[PDB]
Amino acid sequence: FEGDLKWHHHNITYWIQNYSEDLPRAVIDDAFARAFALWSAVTPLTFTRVYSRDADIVIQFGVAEHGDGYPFDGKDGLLAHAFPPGPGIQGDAHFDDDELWSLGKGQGYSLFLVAAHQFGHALGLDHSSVPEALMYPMYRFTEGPPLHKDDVNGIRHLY
Ligand SMILES: O=C1NC(=O)C(c2ccc(Oc3ccccc3)cc2)(N2CCN(c3ncccn3)CC2)C(=O)N1
Ligand SMILES: [Ca+2]
Ligand SMILES: [Ca+2]
Ligand SMILES: [Ca+2]
Ligand SMILES: [Ca+2]
Ligand SMILES: [Ca+2]
Ligand SMILES: [Cl-]
Ligand SMILES: [Cl-]
Ligand SMILES: [Cl-]
Ligand SMILES: [Zn+2]
Ligand SMILES: [Zn+2]
Repeated sequence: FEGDLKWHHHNITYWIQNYSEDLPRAVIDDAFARAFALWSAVTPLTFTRVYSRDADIVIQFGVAEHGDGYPFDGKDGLLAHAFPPGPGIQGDAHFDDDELWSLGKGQGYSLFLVAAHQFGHALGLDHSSVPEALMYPMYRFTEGPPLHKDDVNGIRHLY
């Protein structure tokens, strides 16, 4: 799921197609909004929620096979995936609803942190080799600003 294209515009739009049964819709909406805010905080990018399939980043929760040729694997393992910039499915973010979605310390996975990571992918970032960076391919909950200098350097290099 690695690509070589970046968005040719900075006013990015996203559409929350559906939701997970683990969290209230208001909490989900807010987690996604806060995740995007992390990236717009260090770049000239903006993220506007829309209600149309024409959004750049379409967000959906799915289980096992869900359309694209990359079905989820149930509890744990693959948590989600996002397609790099481009038209159509490109740029979209899919979350495995077989996971226990939560926030903060505790069991389950933070939808906030995972979304922030997935949106990094949706923006064209690849994985980071820095263990403490958000783009590091390993889920670990920790307090503190999600973006590491490496993440900031990486996203600014693109936008
Ligand atoms: O697009 C991706 N990219 C990933 O690296 C992914 C994942 C998604 C989001 C993550 O959030 C995160 C990243 C850094 C710090 C805190 C939280 C961490 C890991 N990991 C999850 C763990 N996954 C893995 N798990 C078990 C066996 C093999 N691989 C590798 C991919 C993922 O689910 N989707
Ligand atoms: Ca900004
Ligand atoms: Ca798209
Ligand atoms: Ca899974
Ligand atoms: Ca779930
Ligand atoms: Ca949790
Ligand atoms: Cl729904
Ligand atoms: Cl926040
Ligand atoms: Cl959190
Ligand atoms: Zn998918
Ligand atoms: Zn990743």
